[PDB]
Amino acid sequence: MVEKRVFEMPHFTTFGGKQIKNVKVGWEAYGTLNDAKSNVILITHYFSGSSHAAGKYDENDPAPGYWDSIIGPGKAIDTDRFYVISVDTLANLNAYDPHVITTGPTSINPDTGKPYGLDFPVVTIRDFVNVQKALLESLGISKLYAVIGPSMGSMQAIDWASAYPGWVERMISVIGAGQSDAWTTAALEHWATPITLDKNWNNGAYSKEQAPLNGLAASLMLITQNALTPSFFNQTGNTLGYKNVESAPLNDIRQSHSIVNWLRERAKTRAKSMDANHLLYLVRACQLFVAGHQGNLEQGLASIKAKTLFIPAQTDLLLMPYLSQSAHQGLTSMNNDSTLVTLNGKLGHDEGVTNVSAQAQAIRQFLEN
Amino acid sequence: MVEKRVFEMPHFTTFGGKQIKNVKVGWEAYGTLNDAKSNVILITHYFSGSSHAAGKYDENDPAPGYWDSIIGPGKAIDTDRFYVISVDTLANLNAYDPHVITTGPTSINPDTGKPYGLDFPVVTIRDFVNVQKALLESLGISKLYAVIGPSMGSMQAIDWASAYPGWVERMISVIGAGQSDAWTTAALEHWATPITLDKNWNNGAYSKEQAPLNGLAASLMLITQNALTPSFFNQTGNTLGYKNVESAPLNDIRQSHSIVNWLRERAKTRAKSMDANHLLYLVRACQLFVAGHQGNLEQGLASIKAKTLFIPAQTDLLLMPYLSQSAHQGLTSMNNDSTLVTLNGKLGHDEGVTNVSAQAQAIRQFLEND
Repeated sequence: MVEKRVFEMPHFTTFGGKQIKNVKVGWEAYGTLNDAKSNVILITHYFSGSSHAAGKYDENDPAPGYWDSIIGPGKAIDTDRFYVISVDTLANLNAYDPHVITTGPTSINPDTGKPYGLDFPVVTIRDFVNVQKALLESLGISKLYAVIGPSMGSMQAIDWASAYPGWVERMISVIGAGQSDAWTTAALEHWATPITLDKNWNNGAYSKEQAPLNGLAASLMLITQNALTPSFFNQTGNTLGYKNVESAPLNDIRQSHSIVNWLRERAKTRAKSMDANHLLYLVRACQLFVAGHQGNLEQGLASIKAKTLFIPAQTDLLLMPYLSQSAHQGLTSMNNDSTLVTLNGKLGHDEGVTNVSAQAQAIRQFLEN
Repeated sequence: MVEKRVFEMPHFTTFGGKQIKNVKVGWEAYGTLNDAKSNVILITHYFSGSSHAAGKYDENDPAPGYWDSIIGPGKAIDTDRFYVISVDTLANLNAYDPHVITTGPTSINPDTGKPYGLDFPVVTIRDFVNVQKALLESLGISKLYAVIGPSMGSMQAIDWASAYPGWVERMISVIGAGQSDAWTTAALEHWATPITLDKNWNNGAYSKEQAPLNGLAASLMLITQNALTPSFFNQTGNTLGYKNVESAPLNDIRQSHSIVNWLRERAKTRAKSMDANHLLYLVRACQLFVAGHQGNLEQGLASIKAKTLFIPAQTDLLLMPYLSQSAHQGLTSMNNDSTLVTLNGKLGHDEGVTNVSAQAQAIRQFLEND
């Protein structure tokens, strides 16, 4: 059973040059730290994720952590050999989940007694990395056997390897990217605009009881679809009995197709404990991302000393495979020890979260020695 | 030049079983109708398009019609031989454009003296087809040498071939589809939601100078990107000097990246003469679309007699090539004379609107086969 832990810092300076007071983030760990503290693997989480990479907090949890299939005794990320640790990001999307601890727009400003809202400082991938670094230092750790993560987690992983080259021995990027290129930065903006259009957003100053729930659900509808595939939607439609000439949307401009109703309800269910401002801040962190946060991707790649493994999903429509190919080729041309293998299932981006065990052997082989 | 024309129907029955009075749509044509009226090619337009497929209304128009590269004397669709005609759809997105004539939510209901708004009946691809059919009948035309269109225009073209099989000798579908599958219907819904979130939308009842402008702009940002590619956005970013760690969005949550400022400005420029409700109605027409408007695609393909040509774009992220492959394979399995060729350019969906001449010869030889 996993114990959720909390890490606190009285003062923190962001990459943008601003102060955050009384940082608190959640974390958890699996396995045993060895005497040299040389067996640490840091898992960095995806956009809508948390530190809960494996295991259960309680027996009656319906599901274990999202990467339970590859984290455990004898698994590809072997907790019999490694101390596997993971940390909630700042501005964590799941701001109202009782198992998540974060700091961000929903945090109470002492000088006002209300949430910071959009008074909270802009956060970056680097800020998540630096909070993780401070936690590791508080545990006496000064090196990582590996850093591993999917999607926004792959961004944290490769930034670790570039920003702190002597800290990171191995870097695994899953359904990932070396930067948010202009395409990706524009693509993520569409996740933000529905929240900004919701009449309850009030420029970020909303109360929890009058939240922009419709805009947040609209954002999650787009996120949910972007991270999947036509095959998934069409098979879902088959189960629903979807067809084009459905009587309700033909007769009423305000009624929707079966597949749209399904997606709206799925998004509303996903969004139950999420916060809209936190979504906006995570969008902005991703838009500012390049490995190493120097002038361009080439500079960031040139700093990486870790050997690297990239695992794009062939059918990913969100962080498309070319982003992984770009980083892998850049590293290969710099004589970095870099490998790329592919997830080939039909869940698109979500292959890297729900079906990462399809490349468990590539991960296991990469972590051997 | 080109003269914009208007077609009026006093009474019109929709596919959904409702009445529209005083239907007016714009149209135009190029070339000469022969004595047998046997040389008619109908062009059906894409989601944000109009009847203006070729030529200029005024010499000082900054650009000709969107398919001018393939419609004209000696071009792939040869107006020395064919009479090439095109019709504005109902609920045309470009509701305030000085040349477009349409009927939709912005129109004045003669019964109330006031705009329909969301009182306008739901429209379908079939309704666009039936307005075109009525215009053609008013001109004494009773058969189409071909019907040709990109994207939403491909939907009109293949519905023509399915619903009125004897009317259609040839059907060209560009960057197209035989149905809006579950994926596509969900994808199009995201074009609608920003409008309905904007408080100014007022459940459809907004006035022209109090429109949901920022919701419409957000919709057009998503439409613009969905129809392009990473290559296009990244090349655009390079021209803008896009950088990852731009100082403005790092320092201020309310500032944006260069590429976002560019997209927002592009969207607002596109939307200047558009209407938000019309966008909602066109989304719904596309979501209701299957060729023939029967219960599935196979039933619609079964009635097609016309020979068919499909021209997907390899890099299309909006109507992906598998939609064209699905319709084409369904037709060849029924022993329809069907051909598929592919646009290979890097502009995605927009290949079919702005670069269709890359497959000009395939179109020409499909049409010129005596």
